[PDB]
Amino acid sequence: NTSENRAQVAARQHNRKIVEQYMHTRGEARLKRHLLFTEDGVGGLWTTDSGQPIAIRGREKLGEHAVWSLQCFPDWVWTDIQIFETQDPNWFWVECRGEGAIVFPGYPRGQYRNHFLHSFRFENGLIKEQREFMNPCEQFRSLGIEVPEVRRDGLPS
Amino acid sequence: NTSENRAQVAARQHNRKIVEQYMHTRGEARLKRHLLFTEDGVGGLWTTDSGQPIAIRGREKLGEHAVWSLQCFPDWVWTDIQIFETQDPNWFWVECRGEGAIVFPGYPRGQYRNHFLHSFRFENGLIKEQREFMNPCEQFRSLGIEVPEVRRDGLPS
Ligand SMILES: O=C([O-])c1cc(Br)ccc1N[C@H]1CCCNC1
Ligand SMILES: O=C([O-])c1cc(Br)ccc1N[C@H]1CCCNC1
Repeated sequence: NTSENRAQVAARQHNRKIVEQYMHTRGEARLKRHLLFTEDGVGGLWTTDSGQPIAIRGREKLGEHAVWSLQCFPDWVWTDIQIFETQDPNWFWVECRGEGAIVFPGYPRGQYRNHFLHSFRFENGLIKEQREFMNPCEQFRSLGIEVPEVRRDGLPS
Repeated sequence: NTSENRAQVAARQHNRKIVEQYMHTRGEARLKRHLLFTEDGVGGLWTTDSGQPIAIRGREKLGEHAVWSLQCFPDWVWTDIQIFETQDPNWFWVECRGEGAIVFPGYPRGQYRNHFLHSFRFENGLIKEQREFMNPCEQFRSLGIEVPEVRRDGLPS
């Protein structure tokens, strides 16, 4: 019990509340979730078919992106949310699932389910970087895209 | 200053050392990494093309599975390792990179590289469950396997 360890605990506790708020943001509130980020904050999808992240850079770019997300995922809900604090008061991981309609132009409407890991890094009590990690193959299934198969001959039984 | 907290600090420090040893295990030493697990411990890959985990259940099977892994990935190394402690002294996350030759039956020999998240849960100081999460698209690439391209029409820049 020193004031340095109290600052850290207080930081972790405020940061965790923002992670919880993030993960419970649904419907039209998603249009304001960008306000949880620093001005230069980054969010987006780190696991894509291309092998490069799609990074959305800036609090304002993030609010613009939320209009596209709400259109394409109109009823998205995160479930089975488990929040992991780390040794770093400004860095959290979340393991969860999610489910909802997927409405991408040039594909049929589908139902998308996946398992997700999210990384949340903070600066001054606001999110500086959010990254989502998932298995893009499940998104291919939701879009009617054929999923390649890797054969693992010899893989012990 | 309670011994229930010295109880956990001790568990966490010991477990962290087991995560470090796991993540630095290379070459022939991989044939013995299964000895870091509880008798009933589980390892494997949670992000597959099939959408289901390939879980390797038990110390003995993990030992048998390493023979396959060492053949298919003869020079595998994990790099850029970041270990994350959590509020649970028996739960850790690792973010890292990995690369090496990939040598599968029926595919041209390749070079596989990916970004990985590992989950490690402990029991009595041995690994009770290890799970790897990666982007399966990067492994398709390494095998010469075509990766479909998701189109995100209307996605802002
Ligand atoms: O899933 C995507 O293709 C996607 C890509 C970027 Br770029 C941002 C948000 C995306 N989707 C929402 C809803 C589903 C769960 N992940 C967040
Ligand atoms: O990568 C796989 O296809 C794979 C599948 C299972 Br089942 C166990 C180990 C596997 N590979 C090692 C080496 C490469 C990185 N990941 C762990």
